[PDB]
Amino acid sequence: ENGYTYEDYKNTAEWLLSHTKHRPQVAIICGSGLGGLTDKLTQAQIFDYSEIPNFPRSTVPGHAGRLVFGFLNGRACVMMQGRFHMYEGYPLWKVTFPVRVFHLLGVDTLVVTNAAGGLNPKFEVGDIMLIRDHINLPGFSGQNPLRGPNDERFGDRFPAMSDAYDRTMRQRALSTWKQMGEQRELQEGTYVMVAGPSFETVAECRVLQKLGADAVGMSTVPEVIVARHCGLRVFGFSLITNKVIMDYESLEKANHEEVLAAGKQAAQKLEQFVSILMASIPLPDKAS
Amino acid sequence: ENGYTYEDYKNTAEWLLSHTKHRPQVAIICGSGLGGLTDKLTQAQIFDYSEIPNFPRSTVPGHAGRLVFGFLNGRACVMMQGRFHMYEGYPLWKVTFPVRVFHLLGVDTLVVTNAAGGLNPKFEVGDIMLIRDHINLPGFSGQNPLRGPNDERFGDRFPAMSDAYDRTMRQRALSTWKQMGEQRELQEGTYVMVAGPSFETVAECRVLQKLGADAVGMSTVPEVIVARHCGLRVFGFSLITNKVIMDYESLEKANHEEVLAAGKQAAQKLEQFVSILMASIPLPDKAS
Amino acid sequence: ENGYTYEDYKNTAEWLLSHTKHRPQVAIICGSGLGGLTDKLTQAQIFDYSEIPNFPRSTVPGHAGRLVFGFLNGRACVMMQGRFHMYEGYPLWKVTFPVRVFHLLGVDTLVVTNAAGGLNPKFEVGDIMLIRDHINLPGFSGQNPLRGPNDERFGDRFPAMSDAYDRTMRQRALSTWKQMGEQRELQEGTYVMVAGPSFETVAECRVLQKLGADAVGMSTVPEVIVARHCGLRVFGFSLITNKVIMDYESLEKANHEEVLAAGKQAAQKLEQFVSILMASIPLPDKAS
Ligand SMILES: O=c1[nH]c(S)nc2ccccc12
Ligand SMILES: O=c1[nH]c(S)nc2ccccc12
Ligand SMILES: O=c1[nH]c(S)nc2ccccc12
Repeated sequence: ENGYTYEDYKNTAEWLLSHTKHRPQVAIICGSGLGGLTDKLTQAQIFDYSEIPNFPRSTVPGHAGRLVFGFLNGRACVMMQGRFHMYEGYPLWKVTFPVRVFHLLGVDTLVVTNAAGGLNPKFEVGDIMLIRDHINLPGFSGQNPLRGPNDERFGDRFPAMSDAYDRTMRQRALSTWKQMGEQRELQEGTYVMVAGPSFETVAECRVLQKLGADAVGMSTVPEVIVARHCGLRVFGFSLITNKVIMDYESLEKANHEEVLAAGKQAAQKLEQFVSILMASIPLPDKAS
Repeated sequence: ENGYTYEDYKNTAEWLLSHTKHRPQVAIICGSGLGGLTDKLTQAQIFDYSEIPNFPRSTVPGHAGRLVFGFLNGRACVMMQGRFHMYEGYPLWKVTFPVRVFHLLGVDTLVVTNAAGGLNPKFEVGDIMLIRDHINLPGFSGQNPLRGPNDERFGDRFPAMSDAYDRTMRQRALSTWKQMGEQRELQEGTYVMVAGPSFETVAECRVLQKLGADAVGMSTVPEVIVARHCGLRVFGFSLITNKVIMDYESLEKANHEEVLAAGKQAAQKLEQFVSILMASIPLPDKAS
Repeated sequence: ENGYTYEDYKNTAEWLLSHTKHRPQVAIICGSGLGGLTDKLTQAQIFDYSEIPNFPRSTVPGHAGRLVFGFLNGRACVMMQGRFHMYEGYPLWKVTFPVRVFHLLGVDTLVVTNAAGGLNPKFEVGDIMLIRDHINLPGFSGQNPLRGPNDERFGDRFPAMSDAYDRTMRQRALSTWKQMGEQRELQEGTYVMVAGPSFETVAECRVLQKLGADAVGMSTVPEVIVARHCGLRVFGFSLITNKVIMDYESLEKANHEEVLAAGKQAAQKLEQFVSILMASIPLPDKAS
């Protein structure tokens, strides 16, 4: 919703339609250190958010800040390099905003990736984690990317989220992760979106655990509301870039932008995984 | 508080005093599918929120959006058909706003009803649930209908809420529910206000349970702050319109606007119950 | 962040530098009933927030609302009598605002005190509680005193908070509390910041307990983000002004502004403790 009207969104989609060859079927929104995946694109047309009629511009490089329309491995993708976070200041209905254009672009599946701090002890930096559910810690509070009036043009007043994350694709994903036989396990997990940008304290971590969450992070669960709200099929992963300290002790263990190949090998691990998974995305037309 | 001054509230009360025969003693605010209760009114004078000097207008029918002043079964009621939710966009101090007029109207008791998703497993669609306590999930965050400066004219800076929901009336209520010997049990329960409008995911439901809540819903706990803050006697019920899925499995069970007589029989069940309860509301004057 | 630019902060620091003899090393921000500690100051220069270029002014006495620059027991202090709360209406980046001036003033340690409702049953009104960690219940939601863009001039985009509260000083503190051999124990504890001003209901209290918190209160955990974000050394205490009712029963037990010497003896207890602790604050220069 707010700040944007439906025309804004059309205008934005329209400009993008009438400015690119591409009709993307799949949107991907990359988390930090996963932008690299925009390389896998072919016949990339890049846009600076900038140029796009309503798109939030980022907050300064920025140049981690682009929309690249692509072919990833089958599918007509549009990818977002440099997602918006509420910790940066927009509100949700600027985070969730590409998502609503993506739809209008005719996108029907959204994949989201992100980096999260693993809370689940069975979890190791480098791990990918396939999002099964989420906890919307800002949602509970007001902060849900649908707050204000509802545009029946996009969705229902009270979309369900019990099924945000596709059984089918989590199925397919989990298959695939084995089909290529791997490294460690493809984890699966509730991701807690915590806003807002200090990292947690121990007591806080402890809470997110007892609350039940496996990966804590800070994007997703707004793209996902606006996505499921729209009807997109959603799935995604968190790269565990950190084992979240659960526990009292000294100068210790964190974070994402400071591991060797446990940033950039894991990043590519997820990136290829994602690229492969394109193959499981149901082609659109009904299409068998 | 915000956006409204005390004069606004007087002006609104004043206009309503000087525009209606009625001096209501009791305000009732109905939840979805309980507006029907405004039928039980007699010598109904209806107002569109619309006409009333400051009242938030709703967000579009709207025509589920009225203030009907009534006699319910003893008492001089003013009832609200179409409560405001923060998921729609106002802030609390527009939800909580009728409540502060109601006081100024000389109302001294507020009854609130709503539809909530039952979290407590011992709970069944159709169930009424008498609110014993609440958890103010947006309150913890900022979002409390008293945030900003306090008008000692209405209440204290730091009202207590441990006693939001009258022992007396929960007593009386619970009596009465037996006095007419019933169907199922009159349940009792913490209602968690969760903002913000997608329904929860499973993980989320799980959290509200371990958090201790029985009914999850999305109004009340702002009317109740502003009410107790004002001194009104508050009590209320949730119609369980849903057994909240606690648990992983397929295309399943939800929601309120889609049960047969487990919408409209339960609605009337609560509505009569409410009408009867008028009888337990202490008449005002000290009055024995 | 928001609403303020970096110049504002300099201007404010600059005006205060160029308007006072003092260069404070330590900032102290007092909680209710601990303002008295500004008496221990010597060569007090008082400022009304008022006079200070950007400082939020309070919301009305107000006259519990001053910045007194002092010498407490060694150290060059600047103290804040009448902290801002978000329940009053500013946003965090007006609570957290003195803190950022304090830095710019060259302050490098911040001590925060407050009154909290004890949740931990092993806890008794009068108790001081040394803050070991916090739970940032509004932080999880959006409400973190760093939300919006980050000024690398003050800190990192993603400051850690696992170490908000100094091991060293909690060490020193805990030493000292024994060194003067005492009354009861110096407690230690997670403080939950809950926003937002009604007191909790029982169900709510129950939640903050299972969430793990010992003292619930309503300031600190924003000064602390902006402080650690800045690099200040932070530590502090909560005066337990209340044993938070955990439990269902009648007209019972609360609150802070209504105990005899379990307001004002405890206040002085904490105040001296604080004054003594000045002695443990590492002098600044590297300084051995
Ligand atoms: O290690 C982390 N803790 C938290 S709260 N959020 C994160 C987001 C991305 C990477 C790591 C983290
Ligand atoms: O079934 C429900 N889940 C949630 S979160 N809120 C509700 C509000 C009204 C009716 C049902 C529900
Ligand atoms: O007794 C209290 N409960 C809560 S929620 N907050 C407080 C803050 C200061 C003093 C007491 C309290």
